[PDB]
Amino acid sequence: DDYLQHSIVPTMHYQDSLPRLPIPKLEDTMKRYLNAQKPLLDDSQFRRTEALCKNFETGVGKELHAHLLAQDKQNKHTSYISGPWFDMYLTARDSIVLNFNPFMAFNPDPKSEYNDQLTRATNLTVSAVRFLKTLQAGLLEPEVFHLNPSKSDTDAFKRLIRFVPPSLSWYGAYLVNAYPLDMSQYFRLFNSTRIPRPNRDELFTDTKARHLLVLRKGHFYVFDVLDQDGNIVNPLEIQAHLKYILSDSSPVPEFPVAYLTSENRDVWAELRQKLIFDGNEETLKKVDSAVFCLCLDDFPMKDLIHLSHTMLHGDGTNRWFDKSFNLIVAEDGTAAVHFEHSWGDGVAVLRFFNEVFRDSTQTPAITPQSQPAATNSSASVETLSFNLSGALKAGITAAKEKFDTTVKTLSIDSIQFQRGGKEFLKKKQLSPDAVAQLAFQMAFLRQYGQTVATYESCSTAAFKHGRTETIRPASIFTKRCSEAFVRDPSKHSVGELQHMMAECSKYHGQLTKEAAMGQGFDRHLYALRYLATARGLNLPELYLDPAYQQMNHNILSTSTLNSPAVSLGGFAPVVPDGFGIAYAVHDDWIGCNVSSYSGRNAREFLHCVQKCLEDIFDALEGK
Ligand SMILES: CCCCCCCCCCCCCCNC(=O)N[C@H](CC(=O)[O-])C[N+](C)(C)C
Repeated sequence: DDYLQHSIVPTMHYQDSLPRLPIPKLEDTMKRYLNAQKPLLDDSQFRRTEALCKNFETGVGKELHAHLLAQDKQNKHTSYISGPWFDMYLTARDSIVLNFNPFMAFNPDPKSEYNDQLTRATNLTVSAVRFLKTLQAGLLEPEVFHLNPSKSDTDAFKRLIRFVPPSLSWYGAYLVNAYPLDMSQYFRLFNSTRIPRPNRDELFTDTKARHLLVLRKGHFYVFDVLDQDGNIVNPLEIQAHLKYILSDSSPVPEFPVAYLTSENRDVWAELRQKLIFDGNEETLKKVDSAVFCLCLDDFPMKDLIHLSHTMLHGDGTNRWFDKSFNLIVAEDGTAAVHFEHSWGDGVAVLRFFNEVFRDSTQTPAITPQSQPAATNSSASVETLSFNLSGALKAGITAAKEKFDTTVKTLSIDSIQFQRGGKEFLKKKQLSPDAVAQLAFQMAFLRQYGQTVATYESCSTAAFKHGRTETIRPASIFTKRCSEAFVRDPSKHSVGELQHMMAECSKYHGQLTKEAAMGQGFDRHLYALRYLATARGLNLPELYLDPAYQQMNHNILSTSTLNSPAVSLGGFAPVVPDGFGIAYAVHDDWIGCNVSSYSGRNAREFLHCVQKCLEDIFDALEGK
């Protein structure tokens, strides 16, 4: 068949009974806000801020809340944050490249021969299309967070929950300590893209389109991956259609149209609507509706940094960044997924990324031998064609240039801490995640001598339309403990260090649990900002306060994911003077992939994270 999973529970079965993302009560949010400020502000700054939190709490804030609560009661079908969060993304007129689009890189196939470009591109293309198919058939297994997997992730429970109506189904998984997740982002995984428009950019989806977009050397191609019936095209045809694209020797155009998608969003809004007026709507549509986009780079990876630059921005000529995502397969068969962020938060992407890796490696659709089907590529494979006015050649060349400027400012490097990872730390009764967040803080203070506003991403996906809440790793405990380890490593005794690390580990876990539960502060205060501005009042004075802006100016921005399908991943820093830390804590090692601009140094900040981790373990080993 053409499904890569065969679930008896329909994929969307729990969507109707997901609980609502709770709104915290306001007193808490302010406490939580001020707790987060405590390690960063000095004395008088803290005083100032607190005065404001009092004003806001019983003044304007109290009234915004009254209203955010009543509006939420009137909109039970959704979460109170979704709309204002989609807008966070869509209204940002900055480039999406670096500022929003991240990557994650696949591991190779274990079987050497299968890492050939033609083979691999074909199989990945085919699994992806298999996945779409199975999603559509409702035969993908619902996303669930299991506390007791050997209890609830069993045919036995599935065989049973399946008869429970969607309007009550979430309670059956609840009573077994299992947590179904929101899965609405998934309808935008395929045949979908971001359209630049003035003010709010807009998300486009077309469900009928049966075709793959492929970018080689700047040239646009399309061909069919799904036939008249809705069945996957013959692997060996697809293989042939790709082989024949891999042949074409026309070099890189004087105007690769793929630069317009890295521009400022108003510049590109307008240029896009000029391409329209100059007669390209129809060809834009062909680009806009493609299930996804397959980028076939024609160079090999020299190393990890190279791979990272390549997967994160590339050269500019060879990625439609507006697309829901991009499947990149290079010459040594290194592959990845680079994705636009407005439509989704990448639990979905990890799910897709995971199914696709499994299926393509354990169930290749073709083999490094397979003889390509006899067929007429030139008639099946369309080569796209644009009408490029003077003004549009002008804007393509301006996009090339603004692109290449920025890309020279970025510098990424990595570490592979091999003295142990998750095992050892869980033995010492410590949250492995916090130990890592601890290495960061400590590494920074060891190198720049400050304590800066830190962002950790956490999922609120167990609620309806749930997205992310923010963990605030930089706490009073993390400050004290970091001072201890760095200024006066000798004024404190061994067990005395061990105690502080437990303080951190502890407080951290209280945040991680509250975050996931809707119970942090950032989304709340933001949802309150949005509603002022939206009813047309002035900004309230809490958000004007310098300290508020400083809190939301994340010098360290961090994110992690565990999968045996991922080799590494990455994202730009989120501010001009900041860090992009992608990290993963494995059984026996800790990996980081760190990005920075000109005002900061990565390689060096990684030498500190190494040492910070060495001292961490030694302290834990009673040295
Ligand atoms: C060699 C060492 C191995 C490194 C492995 C790193 C593991 C992969 C982690 C990279 C994940 C990148 C995509 C996930 N995106 C994501 O979390 N976006 C965040 C979304 C949000 O917080 O709302 C934004 N941000 C990155 C700024 C925190």
